[PDB]
Amino acid sequence: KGLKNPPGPWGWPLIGHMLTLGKNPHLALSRMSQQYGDVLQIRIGSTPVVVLSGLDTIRQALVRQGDDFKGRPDLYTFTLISNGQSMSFSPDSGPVWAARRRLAQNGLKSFSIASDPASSTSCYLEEHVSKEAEVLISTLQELMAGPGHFNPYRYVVVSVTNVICAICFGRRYDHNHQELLSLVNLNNNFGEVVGSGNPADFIPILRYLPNPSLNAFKDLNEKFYSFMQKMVKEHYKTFEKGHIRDITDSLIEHCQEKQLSDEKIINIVLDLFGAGFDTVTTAISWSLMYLVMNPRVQRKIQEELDTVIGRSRRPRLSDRSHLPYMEAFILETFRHSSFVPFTIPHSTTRDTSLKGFYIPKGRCVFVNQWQINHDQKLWVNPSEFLPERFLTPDGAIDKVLSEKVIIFGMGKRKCIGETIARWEVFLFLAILLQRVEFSVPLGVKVDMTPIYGLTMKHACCEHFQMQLRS
Ligand code: HEM
Ligand SMILES: CC(C)=CCC/C(C)=C/COc1c2ccoc2cc2oc(=O)ccc12
Repeated sequence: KGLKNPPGPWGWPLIGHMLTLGKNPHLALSRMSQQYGDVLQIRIGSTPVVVLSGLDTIRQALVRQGDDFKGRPDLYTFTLISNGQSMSFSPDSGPVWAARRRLAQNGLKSFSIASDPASSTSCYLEEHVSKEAEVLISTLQELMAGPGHFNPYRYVVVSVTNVICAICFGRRYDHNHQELLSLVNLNNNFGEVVGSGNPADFIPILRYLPNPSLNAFKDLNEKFYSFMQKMVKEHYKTFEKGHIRDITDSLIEHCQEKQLSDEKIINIVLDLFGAGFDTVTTAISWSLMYLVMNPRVQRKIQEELDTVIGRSRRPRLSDRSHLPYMEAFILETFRHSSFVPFTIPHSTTRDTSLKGFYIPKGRCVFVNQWQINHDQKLWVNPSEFLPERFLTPDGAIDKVLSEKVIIFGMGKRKCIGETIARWEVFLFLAILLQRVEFSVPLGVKVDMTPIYGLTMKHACCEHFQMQLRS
């Protein structure tokens, strides 16, 4: 009716609610939204923060009022990413950002969904995922002959990285390549530092005290930026104007057809490479954890594969639409884990209101996806892993209910690799489960508790076993 300020609990005058958030902000703020509602206010240090919950309220802000909520706060941790010029994390939300986003979407679309000039049956993504799925199966058979057990993340992260690495740099790597493992599987705390609520972003003194976490984050980005440099120079040395091989070339080509510094056009590939390998690897890793902890669910997926395709040919993307129980499992992996509990923090571009509450310009905003995916109002038993909740009586996907699983964001800042992620996750699982069975013996600890971060990881598990099927 009128205009109010967003409600919220009392906080300490110097540190605010930093202690209320604790180690699991997504859980603390979910309980908090049950009491104060979909639009609430807190403080981290002296910085106010508005936290958005509820499915309709978040759609109202990110979509219907999207231009008001399309900004990024000028946090310190973001200034360390891509030399302070990250497309996704810098405070630039004007036309320069929109142009870079438009370069990334077309680069992805051109080298993921487009038809491969070599094969006629499949596209780029399906070709790459098929190759790595085979190498992944062979690599796991070797481990079953030796130690008899393995850590799936150790080898999934390479297979997933080779896919995005072929789309970006036209290269793949061996599962024991020392350079790669040092890059994608050596002290990778990117998600832990960038996760919404990092005290270093709101308590300035923590940035200058002995901080091993922040030191690892600085080294990690310097290492990734050097890798970008190496791959761009190697591409320039062998660049052919009429033969665009990957996304790096389509960006070099755009630097010649030349607002956008050379650096801001090139480092876009790094945002795609870093996001492509980290989030899909975590998604496939979480999927494997659920398959092992819910053998009932693993066999029902295999039964559908045998019925709809059989073991006479490998699965294909065209079969995704006809495997509803596979989609129900992927949707419930996203929903139950919500391994992306918050979007990247947002920021208001101008004074605005939301559900009658005033939010001034420059206000930092958290978007709680975990709250949606676990809302008691929307789901029956939110804490249980039940893929059947997305299935109709006739065995089809309930389109209305699947669209209430929020993990890719909304509006102007939504994920640009959503389709790639959904096709890549589907194919890897379809090819593997058709041929192998994953399991873990009784009596071994398997900690399913998520570890907070931008992308929530699980405790590593060395007790995975894989067996061929009958
Ligand atoms: C299961 C896999 C993935 C999930 C759950 C996921 C989720 C998200 C989320 C929550 C956001 C932020 C939304 C917001 O800030 O409002 C985002 C943004 C983004 N995603 Fe994804 N993502 C996934 C995979 C990928 C892949 C495969 C790519 C590229 C190949 C990618 C590229 C990006 C980029 C570049 C952004 C930044 C958008 C911007 O800053 O404007 N992501 N993603
Ligand atoms: C997960 C959600 C919701 C959104 C992510 C979107 C983007 C753009 C992530 C950028 O990802 C990375 C970058 C970017 C420059 O440098 C990087 C270095 C990295 O190193 C790592 O270990 C893991 C990732 C990583």
